[PDB]
Order: sequence, then structure tokens, then C-alpha cells
Amino acid sequence: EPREEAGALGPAWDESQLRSYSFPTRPIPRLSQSDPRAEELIENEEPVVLTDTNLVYPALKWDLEYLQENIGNGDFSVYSASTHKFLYYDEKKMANFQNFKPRSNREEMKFHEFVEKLQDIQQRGGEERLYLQQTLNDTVGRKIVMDFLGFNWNWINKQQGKRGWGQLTSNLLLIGMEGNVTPAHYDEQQNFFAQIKGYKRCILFPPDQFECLYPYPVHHPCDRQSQVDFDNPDYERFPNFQNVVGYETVVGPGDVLYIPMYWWHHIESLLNGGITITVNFWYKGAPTPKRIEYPLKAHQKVAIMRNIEKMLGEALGNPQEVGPLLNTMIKGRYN
Ligand SMILES: C[C@@H](CC(=O)O)C(=O)C(=O)O
Ligand SMILES: [Zn+2]
Repeated sequence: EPREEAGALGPAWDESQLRSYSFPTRPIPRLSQSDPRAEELIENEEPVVLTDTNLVYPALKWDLEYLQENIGNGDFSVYSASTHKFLYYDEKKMANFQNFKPRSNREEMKFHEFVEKLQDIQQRGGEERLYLQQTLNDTVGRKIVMDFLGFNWNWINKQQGKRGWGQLTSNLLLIGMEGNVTPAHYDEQQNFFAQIKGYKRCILFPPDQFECLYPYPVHHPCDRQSQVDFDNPDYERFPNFQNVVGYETVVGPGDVLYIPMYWWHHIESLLNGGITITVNFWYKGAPTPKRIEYPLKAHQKVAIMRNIEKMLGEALGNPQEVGPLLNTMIKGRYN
């Protein structure tokens, strides 16, 4: 249920701001950083919302005005779309599938141009949607460097050390409009998802529901995204989507969601909730142990399936031949 803001300021959000879907969910635990149950969840690679990390405490003052004045004059990747879904597509892989035409268009612009183009849309009451997704780098201004240095690195660095993870891969700044949706997908890295402004509904599915979410081919630009349209699921093509069960939560300013590697997640900015701001922390997972302990975890099988598809695309000399050969291997033999 919705949490209540301090000072009797009412519920931060209500159920009417959530989109409706066909599957059931149960809540992700919201725990304190000092709760041993939170440490045992991160250790067992299960999601958890940490409410009091102070991970991005200096950034909780961030808004469009503050950022525009201090985030520098670097280039920011801004995506536009006529729909609320911002399906990710790997541009490097668009050569393999010359028939894929993205629904989102990427435009590289300055931050003040992003704010202005967002102002125009609001002014003219247009229905275009924008989503800024840019990796933080050296080009940021002094005040943002101060904020960045003010994050609680003492806490997240200990997490990195306790779990044997690799190095921090990147920090992605996310600024989207109310109603924006990032369709279900899984990342190969560990992710700490630090909410700053606004509220986001996060629906996670464990790796063992691979069969229910039907990822695109590895060589397809939408590699690691689900093929299922959550708004209009095609049960004829994707019958096991009727068996999907998610883990749900709504994160607000100060909350940090641990999204374990290979876990699916569907993210949506709450309807009529204003703009959302997020910063995520990606870490390379711990190395694969030398002695493999059976039975294999679900994510290890996903890793195996990915490698088979990759090798097959390399050996055949064309990723388009992957499907035909795989079907030839199974039809009347393993099915
Ligand atoms: C883009 C982001 C989701 C979102 O907040 O829209 C995500 O996949 C991640 O941080 O891992
Ligand atoms: Zn992700």
C-alpha cells in the first residue's frame, strides 16, 4: 500500500496512478540498511528496497533548474516517442536486422535544450514524450561534482566488497516524464537503483521466469527486452506469459532498489506524478567460481542460452541463420 509522507502531508501517491496489467504481484521488502534481512537478501541476490542509505542524499535537492545551472554543457542523450513505452534498442545490432525501425528516436542535445523542448511540449499541451538517459561523466559542473562526491560511497563500496562484485561500471542519469514506461528487460550487471525525484513503480521477475517473458534473439537490437506487450499480451505467441508473477514496489526520493543481475524489471513513472529523476549504480557481477556447484542457478542457464546463440551466430557466419538451425536441431528430436 502507499506510504504516508511525514508531516501529515498525505499519501505521496495513490493506486490510481499505476497502470493495470494482467499478472499478479507481491511486494518487494522495504527494509533499513541496518536490517540483517536486507543483507541476507542482497547476499542471496533477491531484490530489496533500502529506505535509509543516504546513497544520493546530496542529489535529493536536484531539479531541472538546479541541474540546468550546474550540470555543465555536455551532450545528453534524449529519447522521443509518440507512445509511453521507451523500448531500448542496441544501435550496434541494428545492422543484423535492417527491418527493425525503432519507435523511439534519439537526439543528442544540451541540457538547456532538453528543458526547453520539455517546456514547449508542456506549453502547447502536446502528447510527445521525452526520456533523458545519459551516463554521468567528467563534463559535469563543479556543484554536481560536489554532490557526486557527497554520495554515501562508504556504504556502497562495502556492498561491492562484501559481494565480491567487480568495479562500478557507470552511473546513468534518468530524467523522464510522468507516465513513461521502460518495458521489461534484464541487465547482466548488478544494479543499485537510487530514486531522487518523483516516484517509479518497479515490477521485477526472477530469472527463472525466462520461459514466461520471451526475450528477443540475442542478435536482435532489443536483446534482453521482453517481446510481450504488457498492455496487450499476445497469448497465442507467448502462452507462458499467463504464468508470470512479479515482485512490485514504488520507490520515492531516498529509496534505493537493489535489482540483482539477470532479474527482469519493468519501470514506469507514476501517472500524473511529474518528472522523475533517478541515478543507478552498475557493478560487474562476481566472477564465476572455478568449481561449478550443481544444480545450476536460473541465471547460469540464461548465460548458457546466450552463449549458444552467440556462438551459433559466429559459426554460421550470419545471425539470421540461428533460428533455422535451432529449429532443425529440435523438431522431432527434443520436442
Ligand atoms: C533505464 C532503467 C529503467 C528506468 O528507470 O527507466 C534501467 O533499466 C536501469 O537502471 O537498470
Ligand atoms: Zn536496466
